[PDB]
Amino acid sequence: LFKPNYHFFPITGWMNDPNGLIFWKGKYHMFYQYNPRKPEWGNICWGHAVSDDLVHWRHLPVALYPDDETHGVFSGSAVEKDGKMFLVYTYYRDPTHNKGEKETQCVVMSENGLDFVKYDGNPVISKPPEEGTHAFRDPKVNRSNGEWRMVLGSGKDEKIGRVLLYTSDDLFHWKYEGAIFEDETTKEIDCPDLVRIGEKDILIYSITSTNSVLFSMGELKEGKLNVEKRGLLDHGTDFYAAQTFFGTDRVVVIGWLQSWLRTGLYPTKREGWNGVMSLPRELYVENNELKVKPVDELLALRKRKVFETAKSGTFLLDVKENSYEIVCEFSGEIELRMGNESEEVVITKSRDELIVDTTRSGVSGGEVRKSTVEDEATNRIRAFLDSCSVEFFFNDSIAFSFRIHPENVYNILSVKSNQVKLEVFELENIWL
Ligand SMILES: OC[C@H]1O[C@H](OC[C@H]2O[C@H](O[C@]3(CO)O[C@H](CO)[C@@H](O)[C@@H]3O)[C@H](O)[C@@H](O)[C@@H]2O)[C@H](O)[C@@H](O)[C@H]1O
Repeated sequence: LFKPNYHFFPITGWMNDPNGLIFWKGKYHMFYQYNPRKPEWGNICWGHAVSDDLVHWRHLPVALYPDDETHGVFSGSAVEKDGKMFLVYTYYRDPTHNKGEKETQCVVMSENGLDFVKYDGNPVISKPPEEGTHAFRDPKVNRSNGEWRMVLGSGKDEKIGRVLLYTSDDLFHWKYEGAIFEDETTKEIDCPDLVRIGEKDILIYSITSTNSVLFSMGELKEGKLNVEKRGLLDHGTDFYAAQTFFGTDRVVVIGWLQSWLRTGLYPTKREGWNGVMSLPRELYVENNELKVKPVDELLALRKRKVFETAKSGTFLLDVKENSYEIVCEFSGEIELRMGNESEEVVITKSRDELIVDTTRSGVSGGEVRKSTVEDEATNRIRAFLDSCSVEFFFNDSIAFSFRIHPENVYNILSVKSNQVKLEVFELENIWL
């Protein structure tokens, strides 16, 4: 029932954060937090997959293992140096009765993308820079002004979450440059990512207590991110631990398509697996605003046009599974429902608000989420339905991602608006 047709998910066991995202030697590499042993978190390794086109994933052998039963290979990033692939990651030691957990930052190298060797000088960063630092992890490394820069997530005095910055000329010797950013609404920050998009420094980061990916855009000046604008990267319930790819022109982000808060509510563990990755999105700046849209490569998934209409109504779709894309252009207000006789997801544009309701979606129920949006002459929704998810994209500007678990095919579509142009495309199964 719930195995995705065109999203990445593990062949068995548990998966969370996307790691080591890199375009290397002509192919997109994606690693991930992985426990093959069972559909729950534990004994974490880095799984590995590859695609030519950000869509057609193929599983590779597990890339990184912990050395023993009391450690984990926590999240991190990937870069290219001297033609070789380097992975930079947090190595985690379990707490014991006398000791708290210990986190260090380490480096691994690969000349072929298949075999990975450990740097002899590990750990590359052996301890936190200040006292009272906890959750010291998730190194995201990029190039800036002739130098390597690393951002790390952290928490200070069990009170305020901060992003720490280190620099390096060679990827092995790092210098602490202070806390560039803090968010007082959380005790810790996960999975930071500092990118540059058109004259602007953008800090992407995750907060575990609301399970949200936020951003702060502005200018790094004198060791501090001067924030001009703030927001969410995604407005739904299931988008977490976002990371962007190294080595591409566009900024391309993938997130974990799941929530820590709602993990115990989901049914895939019965099938022997847990965890799904989001579709990739391009992040870009237009009119001094950060915008999110689906990557262009997703168009290749479109097989045959199952349905189309230029008027409102309720329609039976000729689809045999939950694997399709709704493309909908409209003016004014809209109500779009997708579902069957027992289940539905509803998205409504009511005045200056976009609202999504997955409470009736399937066997994990759901929630209601909303965002205020700018009016346009013509609006556009793209909705990607797969076996256990729906991702909505609006005006190439914002995204809402939700995990849903329908017991049956969503073969009924209802639209109510003026000036509607709606199409449905079957989406290809990438596996078989
Ligand atoms: O306090 C120990 C903690 O261990 C487990 O969770 C670890 C960690 O997982 C999450 O952080 C990320 C982001 O999703 O996931 C990887 C680990 O796989 C981290 O590198 C990265 O920061 C959560 O978001 C954190 O709050 C959490 O500490 C276990 O699952 C917890 O119950 C707890 O025992």
